[PDB]
Formats: sequence, C-alpha cells, structure tokens
Amino acid sequence: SWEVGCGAPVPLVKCDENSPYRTITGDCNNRRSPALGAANRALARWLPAEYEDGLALPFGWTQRKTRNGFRVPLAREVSNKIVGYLDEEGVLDQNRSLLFMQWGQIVDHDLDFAPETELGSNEHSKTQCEEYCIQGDNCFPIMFPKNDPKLKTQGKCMPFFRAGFVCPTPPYQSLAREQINAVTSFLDASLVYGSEPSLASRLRNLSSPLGLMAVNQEAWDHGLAYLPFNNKKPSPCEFINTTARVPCFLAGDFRASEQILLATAHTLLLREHNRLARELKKLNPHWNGEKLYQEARKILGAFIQIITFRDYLPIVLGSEMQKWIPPYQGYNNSVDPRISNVFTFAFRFGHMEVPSTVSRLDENYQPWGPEAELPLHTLFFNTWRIIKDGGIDPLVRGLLAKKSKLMNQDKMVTSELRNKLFQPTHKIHGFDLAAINLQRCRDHGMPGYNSWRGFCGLSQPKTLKGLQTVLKNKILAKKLMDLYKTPDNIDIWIGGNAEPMVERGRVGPLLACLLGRQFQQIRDGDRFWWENPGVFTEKQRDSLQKVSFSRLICDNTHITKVPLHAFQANNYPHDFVDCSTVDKLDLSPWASREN
Ligand code: HEM
Ligand SMILES: *[C@@H]1O[C@H](CO)[C@@H](O[C@@H]2O[C@H](CO)[C@@H](O)[C@H](O)[C@H]2NC(C)=O)[C@H](O)[C@H]1NC(C)=O
Ligand SMILES: *[C@@H]1O[C@H](CO)[C@@H](O[C@@H]2O[C@H](CO)[C@@H](O)[C@H](O)[C@H]2NC(C)=O)[C@H](O)[C@H]1NC(C)=O
Ligand SMILES: *[C@@H]1O[C@H](CO)[C@@H](O)[C@H](O)[C@H]1NC(C)=O
Ligand SMILES: *[C@@H]1O[C@H](CO)[C@@H](O)[C@H](O)[C@H]1NC(C)=O
Ligand SMILES: O=C1O[C@H]([C@@H](O)CO)C(O)=C1O
Ligand SMILES: [Ca+2]
Repeated sequence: SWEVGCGAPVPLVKCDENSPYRTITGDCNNRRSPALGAANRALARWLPAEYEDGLALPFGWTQRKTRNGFRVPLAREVSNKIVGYLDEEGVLDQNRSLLFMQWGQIVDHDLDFAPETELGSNEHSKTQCEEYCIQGDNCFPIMFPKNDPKLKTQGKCMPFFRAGFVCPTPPYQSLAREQINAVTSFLDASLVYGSEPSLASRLRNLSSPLGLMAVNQEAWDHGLAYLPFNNKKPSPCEFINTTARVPCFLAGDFRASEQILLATAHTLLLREHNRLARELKKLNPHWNGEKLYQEARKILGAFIQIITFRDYLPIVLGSEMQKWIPPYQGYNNSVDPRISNVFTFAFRFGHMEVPSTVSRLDENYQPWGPEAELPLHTLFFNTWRIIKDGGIDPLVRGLLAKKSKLMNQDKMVTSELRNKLFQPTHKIHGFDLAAINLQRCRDHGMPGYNSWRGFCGLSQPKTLKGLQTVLKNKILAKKLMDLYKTPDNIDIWIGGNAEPMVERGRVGPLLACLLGRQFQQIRDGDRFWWENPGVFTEKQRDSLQKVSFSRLICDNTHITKVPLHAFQANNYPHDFVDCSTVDKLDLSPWASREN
C-alpha cells in the first residue's frame, strides 16, 4: 500500500550493467534493486522506530513524558551507575590480542556510519549546545545527573547533536525518522577507498597511471607510506597539540584518525593497496591505471572479508557462529544486504573491549623509549605520536603483543572513553562514549531491550528476578531495575551488552543473534562476495585462502616476528614465528597474458 521512495539522497544511479567492479557508492550490487546497500541512504529498520512521539523525537526529550509509564534515566546517570569502574588490573582478555578490538572497529567503519547533522553549523547555536545546554532541534544535550563530578568542572551538560536523517536536514511531521548510513553496507573496503566518488577520487594517485593510492608528501615512515593529511582546518589532530601541528589523515572513511591504533590499521591497508598495485604492474605492464587500481581494490576487499568471516566472527560469535552464519550457499539477490539501525548499536559491543593504554614496542618487543605506554585518551585524534614519535611498527607490535580488554559486567567501559573522550568541535577531553551511545540509541528511535529479545526469540524478563536470571547477575539487575523501572525500558546498547557471553564467544545471546543475522545478510546479499562463483577464479580464490593478518604486517611494516594467529593472545617470543615462514599472497593467478 505504501511508498517506494522518499529521500534527499538519490543522485544519479546509472548502472554499468556487466562491469567487474563494485561502484564506490555500493549502487548496482543488486540488479533487481540498484540502491540496496548503497551509501547515503536510510539504515534499514528491522523493527519500527520507537520515538517519544511516534515520529522523530527521542525518549527522554520531553521531561513530563514517560516511556511505558516511567522516566528514561539520564544517559550519564546510567553510565555512572552501571558502565564505569576505577580498577584496570584484571580486566584484560586472556585470549584476545589488542588486534581483536581494532579489527572490530575496522570492520565496523567499513559497514556503517550515521554522522551528526549541521544546519546551525558555522554558527554558535552549535556551540550554543555546549555552552548554554538548551535542548532544541538537533541539539539534544547529555545533561549531568545530581552527584556528577563533571558538574563541578564541565558545566551543565556534554553537548550532543542528533544524527542525520532522510529527506531533509530539519523538519519531520509525516513519517518516522530514519537515520542515514553514509557508507556502503557491503564488506567492500569502503573505509580505504571511500563511499563517495568525490572522495574516492581525491584519495587516488592520478599523477602516475600506476594505480597507486595517493600517499603522504610531508612525511614518510622508514620509507614506507603514510596517508595524506586531510588539509582541512581547523583540524582536531592539530588541536590536541598545536606545537606538533600534525593534521589528521585523509582516508576512505572520515573517522580514521579518531584514535592512533585505528589510524595505524588504515595505514597497513593503504600500504597493502600500493604493494598490490606494484606487484600487479610488474606482472601485467599492459594493465592500465584503472585496471591496476580496480584489481587491487578487489583484492583488498576480499582480504577484509576472509579475515572477518574466517578469523574474526567465529571468536566473536563462538558457539552461535553456526546458528547464524552457516555454510556459504552462494549469492542470493533476495537478501536485504542493508545495515539495520540496531546493528550500528549492537556492534558497539566493541567499546567494552578497549583497554586503557596503548604500547609501543621495539624490535625486542620491549617498552619503546621512556613513554612507551600511553593512556588511551591522549591518543584520540593523535597523529603526531605516529609521525614524530616512532612510526607504526611500535604500535603494530603492541597490537599483537598486547591484549584486548575483556567485557566485564562489573567493569564495562574504561574511563579513558567514559570520562576522557575527545570529540571534534569541542575542546575538551571530557566526553563519555557510553552516555553518548545511550543518547544515540534514543536518538535513532531504538525499541527497548525486550522487543529485541522478542525479535530474537528470547525471554522477556518483566521483573527484577527475571533480569537477574537473564543477566546471571543479582547486582547488575538491581541497578538496572532501579534506573529503568522495567526491563522493557532498558536501552538496547546496555541491555545487549550486559548479558553474559556465549561459550567461546565474546557477546551474549541477544547480541550473537543481532550481530549474526547482519553478517549473514552481509555475505549472502553481496553479488561481489569473494567466493560468489565468478568474481575470482579458483586459482585466485585458492590463493586468497592463504591470507593472514600476519602476512599483512610482514609485507607492510619492518617487523620480522609475527604470530600464526594474530587474534588470540600471543606472547613473545614463544607464540612468535618468523615472517619468512608465513605463507604469502601468490598473485600469479592474476597474471593475464592476454595482451
Ligand atoms: C578506542 C576505540 C574506539 C573509540 C575511541 C571509539 C569512538 C567512537 C565514537 C566517538 C563514536 C560515535 C558515537 C555516537 O556519537 O554515536 C563511535 C561509534 C561507533 N563505534 Fe566506536 N570507538 C572505538 C572502538 C570501537 C570498536 C572497537 C567498535 C566495534 C567492534 C566500535 C563500533 C562502533 C559503532 C558501530 C559506532 C556507530 C557507527 C555508526 O555511526 O553507524 N567502536 N565510536
Ligand atoms: C604518485 O606516485 C609517484 C611515484 O610513483 C609520486 O611521484 C613523486 O614525487 C616524488 C617525491 O618524493 C619525486 O621523487 C617524483 O617527482 C615522483 N616519483 C615518481 C616515481 O614518479 C607521487 O608522489 C604520487 N602522487 C601523489 C599525489 O601522491
Ligand atoms: C605536542 O607535540 C610535540 C611535538 O610532537 C611534543 O614534543 C616532543 O616531546 C618532548 C618535549 O619535551 C621531546 O622528548 C620530543 O623530542 C619532542 N618532539 C619534537 C619533534 O620536538 C609534545 O610532547 C606535545 N605536547 C603536548 C602538550 O601534547
Ligand atoms: C583461544 O582461542 C582459540 C580460538 O579462538 C582456541 O582455539 C584456544 O583454545 C584458546 N586458547 C586457550 C589457551 O584457551
Ligand atoms: C534467498 O533469500 C531469501 C531470504 O533470505 C530466502 O527466501 C531464500 O530461501 C534464499 N535462497 C535459498 C536458496 O535458500
Ligand atoms: O568511530 C567513530 O569516531 C568518529 C568521530 O569521533 C570522528 O569523526 C565517529 O563519529 C565514529 O563513528
Ligand atoms: Ca562498506
């Protein structure tokens, strides 16, 4: 009965019908429907949005009004009373290297992004949010509770601006607000090449038709490449250190410089792209720039896919892996390949895997220099510590030698992220990723915790006793009940993350289900999934199956020693073997002697 289209974001979709490369927009993956999985469209709704007023406004927006008869606790309150902790000893994951946490972020940014909106940009109605803290249109501030310490030092609130939505940038009285996903839904490496043709292009090297991605000009890393600097000012990276004056990096995904280890991962990837273009050229001089750039991009996307589905999802979904991602039966166009709104919140389980420090290690994996270990918070949008303090080898060593933080019901998000988050357009290292996650759950009109348990076919606790049984925690349940008066009111981000982990996984039932389904739809609905018969040849596919995060490092850093399995906890020198011994990526199946 209802509509096919509404939406400001429908630019020309002219599909090149038998092309052998995905678009940069994600468009034309699906021929039955061109737009699916494309960048710049509304996130899919697995369940109808749930807003205070059924359309656009978030729960907690109007003070008088309730949710299921009760007030929604302030985001920062929930964060203070449930999310935080002070003791970092004993929080590290004994089976998960720090790369486990990082990859999850790399994959997350390849799949989905719902950036804040600006209509009062360049105008202090935006900093009117931080300063005066008045709720208004897209300014929806995170107000501090009564005993909050930050009240004494940071004002009445933490500024927060609502996510972009379809069809307009301001008014909404006719249909339920759907937020926008600005990147492509396919595990396609869009964080390396962009999701927009405009950016996709600015990143490439058009000077030499070698198929190289444009590298940094002002600095080099022991010869190896750095991403170009986003010559945008003012720059947040410059801001954390106006003496160092080192801008943020320019990448396919606008978030790359958020934290130093993410920027580190982007670098290995850009590096891998140029290493691929080179060996391909040596192997095919007849091949042109577009051909080199496209076949490399195709290879890198295949690499992100294999590592994710073969090395990363099994140990996140443990026992549930099979229940949700069974054998790849082949490409199926009838599958919705879009990212659901809830997944962007569910994937955040990663915020509880981030540890409070980052280490730089030397060739002997030992604290590198006097300040070897730094507090995570000093590294937000910190590019100077890479350029003027060691390169990425020390950080890559740390990612492998160190561990991820383990999710812990009593110790959920480190204060580096809960009290010390640095946000752009703000000057302070005083934000809260958890309070933010919760204000955003609401901003996106997310339905409560039980609707999602119901959705996944799980029990819906209606009492305190019911929750303790589900969370297998008496104390967490009491606090949650004391705050959300009903399990029905619990925000999905915190409810999903409070559940005990499934065996040989790292997220609980509700999350294994929500995550599991998305990644299945991600694989099954991609015409260009690397093992969809016809996108690569077996000689090619059989060469792909060899890839290891290990190899990526050996080929892109100066580091001799790497573990077999990069995601499990590994200790040097015992679990560390020789780069010379790890299987390499044999690109011969890509040699085309047809001139
Ligand atoms: C030090 C590590 C990390 C930092 C500093 C960080 C910071 C942030 C910030 C500031 C946001 C936006 C919050 C909002 O306003 O909605 C965000 C969003 C998000 N983060 Fe993280 N993050 C980190 C690691 C991770 C990891 C390890 C994962 C997953 C395994 C993850 C998954 C997500 C997702 C899904 C979003 C929402 C993306 C969207 O807009 O669709 N993050 N992160
Ligand atoms: C495109 O790649 C070429 C190298 O393949 C780069 O061109 C060079 O700039 C260096 C400065 O270090 C000079 O030695 C030469 O002028 C160029 N070298 C070669 C081999 O041509 C160029 O940096 C790349 N373009 C961009 C935008 O990054
Ligand atoms: C901002 O960055 C500058 C430069 O990156 C940092 O300065 C260096 O740190 C100490 C100074 O005592 C020296 O050991 C280094 O050799 C300096 N590097 C250079 C290139 O001069 C400084 O630490 C940063 N400042 C702040 C406030 O974050
Ligand atoms: C760590 O996890 C891996 C797979 O993720 C598993 O095979 C292994 O048993 C675990 N190691 C230990 C020591 O428990
Ligand atoms: C293709 O996808 C749709 C929805 O996931 C489903 O109806 C169908 O069973 C799938 N195809 C096969 C062959 O299983
Ligand atoms: O991963 C994140 O970091 C950025 C941001 O803090 C820098 O643009 C953001 O919004 C994300 O989704
Ligand atoms: Ca993508």
